[PDB]
Amino acid sequence: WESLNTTLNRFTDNVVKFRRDSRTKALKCWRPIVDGIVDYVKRKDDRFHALSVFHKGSYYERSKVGEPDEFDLMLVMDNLELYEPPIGFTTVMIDQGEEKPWKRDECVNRRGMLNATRVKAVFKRLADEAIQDMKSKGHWRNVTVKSGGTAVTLKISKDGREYSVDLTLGIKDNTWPEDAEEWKTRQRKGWPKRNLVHDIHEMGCHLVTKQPKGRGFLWCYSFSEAEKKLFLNSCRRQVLRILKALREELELQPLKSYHLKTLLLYECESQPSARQWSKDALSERFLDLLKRLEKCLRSKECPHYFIKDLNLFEMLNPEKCDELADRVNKILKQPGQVLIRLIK
Repeated sequence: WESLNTTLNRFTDNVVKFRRDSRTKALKCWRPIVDGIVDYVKRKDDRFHALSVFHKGSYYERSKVGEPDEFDLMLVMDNLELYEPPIGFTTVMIDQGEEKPWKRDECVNRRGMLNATRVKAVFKRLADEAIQDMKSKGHWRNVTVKSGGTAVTLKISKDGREYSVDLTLGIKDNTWPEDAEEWKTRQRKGWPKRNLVHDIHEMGCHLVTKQPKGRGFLWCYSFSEAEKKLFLNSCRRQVLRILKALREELELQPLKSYHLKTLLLYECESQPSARQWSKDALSERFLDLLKRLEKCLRSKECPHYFIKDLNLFEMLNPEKCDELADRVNKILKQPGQVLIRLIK
């Protein structure tokens, strides 16, 4: 007999460690490629002269065994920083002084409204041009842009591994969106600290070239910077990594990493104290998160953490959600045995 805490720590030390090592090995491959694409595009096109990589706290998702690992990266147009659409989305009017380069390929309209779809298509052509420049120079033989789709996706192969790197374009917006204003006023019990809530609200968000799942002028709210600040002794990050590895090991698609992060943030508001996230509390927080996940799957309701009226499960197949909920209950019933099966 060993405690569930001990088994969870063995899972961290073996399975989560392998996940981390796999992420690191991939990053060493694709980071110079993305840096090279950004460098070429900002040198070659005046619309992208201020493009930069935004370093996110969480950006790695493994797929089913046999499928490429996935990375989601945001590239920010720093010069465009800002000082009826569906929930989660907005239009973007850019500063008139920044308009003129975007008249090329009609990326901006007569009102200053920047078209996310056209911006993305232009960037995709330029990213392809950057890759072809390296191939002409004798490099990057196993790098391509994925044809079609609504996304700019790099396919990279190295030493047997396959990687799929999504590149989204972003604009910093110093205004906290109305869709998320309830996040500021939400009744809490000490977590996050009120001053941290205030600071995040004042910092704002990013607007990114993602389209709604349920028009080309729409941009998507991204709270990546706020999320990083909230996770910046404590087993909060450890139990999130355990859940992410479990999602992948047990192939719980269409559940996503971001769903698990969302549930952890809500659990941190419900359990605000440091003692509730001590080392000794690991197993009970793990179980609490699985119970929250099962409840969200059975109701097909997973509210976004900042925009509570956006349901992250709205487009999932409800029968598949029921099947996933049944699997989660099996983990809850025999978690030590599940973990032991995966540790081997």
